[PDB]
Amino acid sequence: MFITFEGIDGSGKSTQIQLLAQYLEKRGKKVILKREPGGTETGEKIRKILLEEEVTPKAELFLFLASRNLLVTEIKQYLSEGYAVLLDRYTDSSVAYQGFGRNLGKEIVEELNDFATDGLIPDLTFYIDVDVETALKRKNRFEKREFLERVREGYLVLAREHPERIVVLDGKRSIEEIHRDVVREVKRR
Amino acid sequence: MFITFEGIDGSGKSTQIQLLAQYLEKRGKKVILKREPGGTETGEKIRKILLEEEVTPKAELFLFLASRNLLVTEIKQYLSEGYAVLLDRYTDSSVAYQGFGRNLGKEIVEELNDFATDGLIPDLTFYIDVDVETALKRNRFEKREFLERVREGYLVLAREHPERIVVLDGKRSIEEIHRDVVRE
Ligand SMILES: Nc1ncnc2c1ncn2[C@@H]1O[C@H](COP(=O)(O)OP(=O)(O)O)[C@@H](O)[C@H]1O
Ligand SMILES: Nc1ncnc2c1ncn2[C@@H]1O[C@H](COP(=O)(O)OP(=O)(O)O)[C@@H](O)[C@H]1O
Ligand SMILES: Cc1cn([C@H]2C[C@H](O)[C@@H](COP(=O)(O)OP(=O)(O)O)O2)c(=O)[nH]c1=O
Ligand SMILES: Cc1cn([C@H]2C[C@H](O)[C@@H](COP(=O)(O)OP(=O)(O)O)O2)c(=O)[nH]c1=O
Ligand SMILES: [Mg+2]
Repeated sequence: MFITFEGIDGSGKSTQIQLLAQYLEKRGKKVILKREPGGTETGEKIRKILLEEEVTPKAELFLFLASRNLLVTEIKQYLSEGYAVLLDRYTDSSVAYQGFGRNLGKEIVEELNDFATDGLIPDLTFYIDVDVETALKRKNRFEKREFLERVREGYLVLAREHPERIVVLDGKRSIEEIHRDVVREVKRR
Repeated sequence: MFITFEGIDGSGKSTQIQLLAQYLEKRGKKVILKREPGGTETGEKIRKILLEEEVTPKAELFLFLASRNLLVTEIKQYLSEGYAVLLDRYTDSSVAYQGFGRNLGKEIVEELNDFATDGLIPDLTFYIDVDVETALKRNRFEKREFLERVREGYLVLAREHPERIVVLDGKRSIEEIHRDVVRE
């Protein structure tokens, strides 16, 4: 069970992934919750540079890929041990933020993601959609309005490219409403 | 002008490149010296991580590329201001060390390098060869069998493109080598 949460800043990812972790734990599931960038000792060192320092779009992309490669190395084992792995952001983020947001190109980033993850693809990905103004009012260097609009639109394209994996949630709903939707979709495995 | 030096840890890179600067400073030429990994503020942070931490081959590779794309942007400026760029280690480093040394594939690393460096190829690159024990005599990237692989990687790369890579015998004298480079 490999599930990821995606969406722009302020969409509600961190909140929802935790509510989901509790629900699966209470039901007697071995849950592993991780975030990106970060999730490993060195990945967290990488995360601090990405947030604290300004970098070119390609270097920025390579840093997210390094952190991702390190995180994958660890979670794969968990997955191969009956553990449920929940991730706060994954490959779609690089596609949406660096592919669309920074305009490096959807295809290029996806190919790099493939090399970086050795093909580990989520079974289920919750994309929480919300308009930018709402997200920013409720919610770093990534939160610029225009940038985030391109990101949001990029995520919507991705939802269209992988409808089997990506489940689009309506971020305008209440926190508890969305959680209902989340649990409802999980119930199907 | 864009110059770069390659070769394993202890082949005589820092020594040569300098001696090729104090020569150009001597003849007016405005040169700037940069090294990889590092060369920029964030790059030195990435450098620290690569030397102090244990990372998987790919993370290792992506960290070098991140550092390279940052420096490259800064190098495009100097070769825009008419400067002279002497660089200790570059794309070949990733190919030999990550491609062959880590066995991630020559073409793979080569393509990432293109993407990360926006197709910036050095005019002249000096590959300084030496056996492993000698170099060691003179970090985590220094395990004989690995270096062996890296050396092989450098030589197989020297074959491919003999257009810019000029080999030298680091087992020689510092002045002997120097002279050989001063020519080009
Ligand atoms: N559906 C929601 N309705 C109202 N506020 C929300 C909703 N989801 C999240 N928030 C609030 O927005 C802020 C950031 O949420 P977070 O879960 O941290 O979003 P992300 O992790 O997507 O930035 C918090 O105050 C969170 O409680
Ligand atoms: N041609 C040479 N012959 C003998 N020793 C050399 C030669 N070139 C460099 N050295 C010495 O090898 C050691 C490492 O050289 P360095 O220039 O630091 O190599 P790298 O920069 O490849 O580590 C130093 O003692 C340097 O003076
Ligand atoms: C995983 C990933 C994150 N990011 C950015 C998006 C976030 O603004 C930043 C920090 O992630 P997070 O801490 O998840 O930010 P937020 O809680 O506001 O959503 O990382 C990318 O640009 N590319 C990526 O691949
Ligand atoms: C630029 C680069 C360096 N390296 C390694 C070479 C060294 O082991 C380490 C530090 O490089 P460097 O400081 O040049 O050390 P040396 O003088 O011994 O050559 O980084 C790679 O593995 N890949 C790369 O792309
Ligand atoms: Mg969050």
